[PDB]
Amino acid sequence: DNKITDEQIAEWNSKQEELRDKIIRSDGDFSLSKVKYVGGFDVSYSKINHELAVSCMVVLSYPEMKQVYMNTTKVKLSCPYKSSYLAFREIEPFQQELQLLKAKKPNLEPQVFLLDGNGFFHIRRCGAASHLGVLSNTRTIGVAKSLIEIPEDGVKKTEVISQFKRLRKTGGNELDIISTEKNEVLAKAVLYAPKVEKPIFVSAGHKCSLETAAKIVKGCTKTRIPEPIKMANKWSRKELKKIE
Amino acid sequence: ITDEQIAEWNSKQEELRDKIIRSDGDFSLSKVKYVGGFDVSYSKINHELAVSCMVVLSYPEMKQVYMNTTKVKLSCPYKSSYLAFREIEPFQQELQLLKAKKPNLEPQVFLLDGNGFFHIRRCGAASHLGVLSNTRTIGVAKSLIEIPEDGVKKTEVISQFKRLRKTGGNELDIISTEKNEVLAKAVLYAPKVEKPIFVSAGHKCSLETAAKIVKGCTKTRIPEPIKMANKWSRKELKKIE
Ligand SMILES: [K+]
Ligand SMILES: [K+]
Ligand SMILES: [K+]
Repeated sequence: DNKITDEQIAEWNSKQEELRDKIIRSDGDFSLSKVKYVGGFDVSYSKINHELAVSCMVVLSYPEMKQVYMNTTKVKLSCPYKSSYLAFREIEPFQQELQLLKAKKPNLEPQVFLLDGNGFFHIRRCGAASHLGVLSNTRTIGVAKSLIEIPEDGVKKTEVISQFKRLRKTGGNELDIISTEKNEVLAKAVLYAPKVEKPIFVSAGHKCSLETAAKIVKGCTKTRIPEPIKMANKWSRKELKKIE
Repeated sequence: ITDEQIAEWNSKQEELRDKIIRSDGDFSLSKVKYVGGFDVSYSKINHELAVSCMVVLSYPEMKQVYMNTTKVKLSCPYKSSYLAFREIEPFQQELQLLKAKKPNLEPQVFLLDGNGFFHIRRCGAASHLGVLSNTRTIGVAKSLIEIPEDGVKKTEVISQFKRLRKTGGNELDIISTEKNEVLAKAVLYAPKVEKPIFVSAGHKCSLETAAKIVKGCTKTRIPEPIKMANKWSRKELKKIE
């Protein structure tokens, strides 16, 4: 696992700095009405055998949320998880799954992928959802289940959570997460599923505005974890446990 | 499951119930050096396909010293009050294997999932397996069985236990109102837990010593041997789908 070095962190920072201006956070000619399928992608990994991992890509119909495509792949991960560097951990499995989907079911290719974690909501504005979106020329949305703290942007977990609870007291369900250093919205803390109090954090990935991203995440919501994410995570994990 | 099979099972339980020993004899808490666990994981995709697991942990340190899993073919479905006939054969198999491989690790008592004396015919799976194998067993159930014929109702017991908790207690006697006898003990031994588990005497051990041993096996809500047996059985089952 000896991939993370000071020099590797420097290289990763550099690549992120050159990519960040390529991330598009607007819809262009894309709209919610064009979404017929939504994709998911995830990676499960073994703690017993560190090399052993399984990627999974799914496609669900929109808005019915019915799974129409699934594939898992035994993969060897190139670097461990390090916050702010998830992209370098899952870019290759993603590209491989995507290429397989395009060769197998090109007409099921989704108009947008939901990816675990952040997109624009990132210290260098280049989270994994955005990174994978730009490197594959695919529309992506970032959906994170926990909040990343960014001191350099004035984003603190306790403050965001307390602001969101104060919002809930008024009946709201969406809260803009803001960088005080750049005076911009990074993400949206949202609560769409019933019987849920813990928000999830949606950020624009690539080729999609934050607003359209949130609408798509709402349309994908049955429970707290949107369906494409739920399915990719489930099948990747199950296959990993089978071969572990 | 047919009427005749139910009749045969009732008859076997009626014949076994009087062989159950609910006293310690020459056994005491100070003799427990190892505690056994055992469980079976089923697949809902494939009904015959199952995996048994037997574990042995040191006492009171709760350190796992033995584990084994076995692919099993189930003989009958689950039907409440008849759990024993579903797992008697896998248990015996694991037990014999343990005795053959590590005879010096044979435990003085097994914790078994479900009830012992706390049963319509006073012969739950823990007692049944204990007597048919001449081993000391304790019944540990994670949910409450209702026995209307003994006056045991879930809402009443749960409400009684919550009223007890509001006073700081952690043990509630479960009694038959028709036979005027103690059936089980609703207990709370783990910290940060409010949901009781239900301990009944299995075989060759009193209910009071049983509860003492269950307390000794408690780190979290599910006592360690049960937790471990379920853990390994489930993992191995997931390996074979
Ligand atoms: K495959
Ligand atoms: K976490
Ligand atoms: K965390």
